Amino acid sequence: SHMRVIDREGVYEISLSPTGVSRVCLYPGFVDVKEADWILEQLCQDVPWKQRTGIREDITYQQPRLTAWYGELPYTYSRITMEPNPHWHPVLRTLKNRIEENTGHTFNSLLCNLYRNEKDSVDWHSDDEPSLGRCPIIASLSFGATRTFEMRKKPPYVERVKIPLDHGTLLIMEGATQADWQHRVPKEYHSREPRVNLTFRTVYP
Amino acid sequence: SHMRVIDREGVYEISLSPTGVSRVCLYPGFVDVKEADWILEQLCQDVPWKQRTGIREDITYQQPRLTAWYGELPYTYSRITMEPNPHWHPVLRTLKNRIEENTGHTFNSLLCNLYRNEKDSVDWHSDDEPSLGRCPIIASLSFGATRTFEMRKKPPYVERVKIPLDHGTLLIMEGATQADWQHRVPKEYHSREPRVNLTFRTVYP
Ligand SMILES: O=C(O)CCC(=O)C(=O)O
Ligand SMILES: O=C(O)CCC(=O)C(=O)O
Ligand SMILES: [Fe+3]
Ligand SMILES: [Fe+3]
Ligand SMILES: [Fe+3]
Ligand SMILES: [Fe+3]
Ligand SMILES: [Fe+3]
Ligand SMILES: [Fe+3]
Repeated sequence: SHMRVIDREGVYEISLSPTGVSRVCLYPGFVDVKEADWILEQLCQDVPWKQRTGIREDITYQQPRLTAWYGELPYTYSRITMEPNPHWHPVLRTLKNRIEENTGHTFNSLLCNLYRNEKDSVDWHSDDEPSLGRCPIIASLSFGATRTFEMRKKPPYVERVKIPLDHGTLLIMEGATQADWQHRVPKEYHSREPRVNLTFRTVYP
Repeated sequence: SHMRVIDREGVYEISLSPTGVSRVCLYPGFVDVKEADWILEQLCQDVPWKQRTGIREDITYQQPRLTAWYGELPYTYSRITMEPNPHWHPVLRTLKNRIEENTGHTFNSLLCNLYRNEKDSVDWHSDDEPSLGRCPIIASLSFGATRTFEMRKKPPYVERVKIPLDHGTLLIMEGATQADWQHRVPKEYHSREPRVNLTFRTVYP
């Protein structure tokens, strides 16, 4: 099979070309369940979730998910639409610090994603906004219902990877992953409770 | 013993506090011996080595080692003294690309170090120049004679680490290593042939 499903702790080199190594690292249980329960409640209630207008392939649409931003915002993104808050919620500051102290990598930008139910999603894309630089390090922490993080390798051989992201799981993407792969979170065809995802990035001048 | 000697391939978390995880990764034989022989000759001959004036604890001195720079230069360093070349030597461009494609991390600055014999050295320091940011990723590739990379943990328990860096070995430092540790290359008391070290960094605005 040209497809792999990964739900185990580990470091995975999913491809070595054409750009270089694409690496994803999975840490299930990074936040234990009872603390993850409490974090989910606080973020659900306190983050200023909005359904925002997006563009993809130069055309404007309402995203099928709620979002909010903290810290730095990727430079080609609209400040007026995305409303990034320079004041981090204390739970989000704690989680930022925990991820940084444990992974050794720093971040200055946070996109909060809320998938309200199975009809919410994000379509195929790469995190290749240019103010992220070449080969960015991106950390993803999930709470709430499990949803699937799908990956597909771009054309010029396992060429598809699926990662269920369950409650308290940390995912890191680094290396050539954004140059050589796309990812999405598909809609589901059975009921899903809400999911909150936190995606931490570094935005540069 | 409060001291560890490391010469084996691996990922090492040498401390977890006070700042976060300090991680060093060692890859002996990153360049195979015959290619490493040829690279050593070309760099020895072609890099414009100079004995440059340094400062440490606000006082000026001639460094007991030869150096040259390529690409970006850490912002508090003098351009006139360090003479960074924006045009990379083709061997150095190849090695930069190889390190990036294999590690997944990018670099924009290179300090070349030549330890002429056992009397050359670099004293205790951290790579904590502020334009490197918090918790920089630094890659080190060595050629020629083996010399020892010593590390000592800063005071507020293995608190000392020694890493022999032999011909073709790649060393990566990341995480809290520069905040929480210092490192040096000591003089030796037996003959040493020359050693070339390449230290790749990312300098930010
Ligand atoms: O919800 C997720 O896990 C993925 C979100 C994502 O790819 C993004 O925000 O860029
Ligand atoms: O020669 C070495 O391996 C170490 C050099 C070093 O620490 C530096 O250039 O900052
Ligand atoms: Fe597991
Ligand atoms: Fe790749
Ligand atoms: Fe994404
Ligand atoms: Fe080994
Ligand atoms: Fe540490
Ligand atoms: Fe150093």
